[PDB]
Amino acid sequence: QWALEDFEIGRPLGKGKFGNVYLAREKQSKFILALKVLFKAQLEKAGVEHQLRREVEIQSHLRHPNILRLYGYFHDATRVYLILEYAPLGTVYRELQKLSKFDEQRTATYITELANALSYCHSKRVIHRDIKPENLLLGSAGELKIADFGWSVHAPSSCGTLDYLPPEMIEGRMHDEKVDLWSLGVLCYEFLVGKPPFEANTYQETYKRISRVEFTFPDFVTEGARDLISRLLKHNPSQRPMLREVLEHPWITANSSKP
Ligand SMILES: Nc1ncnc2c1ncn2[C@@H]1O[C@H](COP(=O)(O)OP(=O)(O)OP(=O)(O)O)[C@@H](O)[C@H]1O
Ligand SMILES: O=C(O)c1cc(-c2cccc(Br)c2)nc2c(F)cccc12
Repeated sequence: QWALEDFEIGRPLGKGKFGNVYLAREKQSKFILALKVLFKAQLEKAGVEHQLRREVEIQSHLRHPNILRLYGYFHDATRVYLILEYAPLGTVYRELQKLSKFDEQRTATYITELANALSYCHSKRVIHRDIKPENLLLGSAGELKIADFGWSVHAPSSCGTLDYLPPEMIEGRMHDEKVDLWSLGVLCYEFLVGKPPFEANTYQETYKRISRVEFTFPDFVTEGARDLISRLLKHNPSQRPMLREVLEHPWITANSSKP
């Protein structure tokens, strides 16, 4: 109930792992959307339909102002197309490259929007597992929008850089919704410092650093922030807080700018 000839394709938006996202317009409605294209050949040669069908199921059923809408799907000869909500202000990844690092206000606000969207996901027993600045998009009012549900799955459960992954995931162990709170602390740190707390020149060093929880705050990180990052970056996934605790944290409530 969809076809490529219903869309007027435009400019590339970003590059994915299995194909590019293009700015596009539905001819009949003049609707602006993003078309994520994936090549059947590459997903095959990797064996990830798997997730692609999981991404589509999970994403089409989520309705939240801080989660990216998936309007549909369709396919052809060698391509698989996803019709997504277009995020006009790009990624949190590009904004951090421009600004180098974010102020406590911008960070707390993004951490608030993340927690909201995450509560919603966890309330449907859905774990994102791929929370990275390359997957955090910005809508026309600068609001965060969680995207890329390729690696998401239902809680509990058992490719790229290891930076945002909790020790239980890197160690192949069993994992639940607490995985998304480790990511939230890695993001909070990265937003303030400009780099993730466990970055290394090798996948190998990063693994040691994550498993040991080897992180140090530079001087400009306030006690308020130090507290929450240390609270979320706990090796024991039971020792991590709930999103309700995050949303109510003094540093969060004090610096977050509510709507
Ligand atoms: N709706 C959108 N609006 C604007 N830019 C987008 C949109 N969707 C994706 N992008 C850009 O395109 C790139 C690819 O996005 P995405 O993460 O969905 O692909 P991917 O990483 O291949 O997903 P997966 O993790 O399932 O492989 C991102 O860097 C993002 O900046
Ligand atoms: O064997 C195929 O034709 C094939 C189909 C699809 C597909 C169909 C409907 C919805 C979605 Br999401 C995907 N995907 C493929 C793929 F990812 C790789 C190789 C073949 C297919």
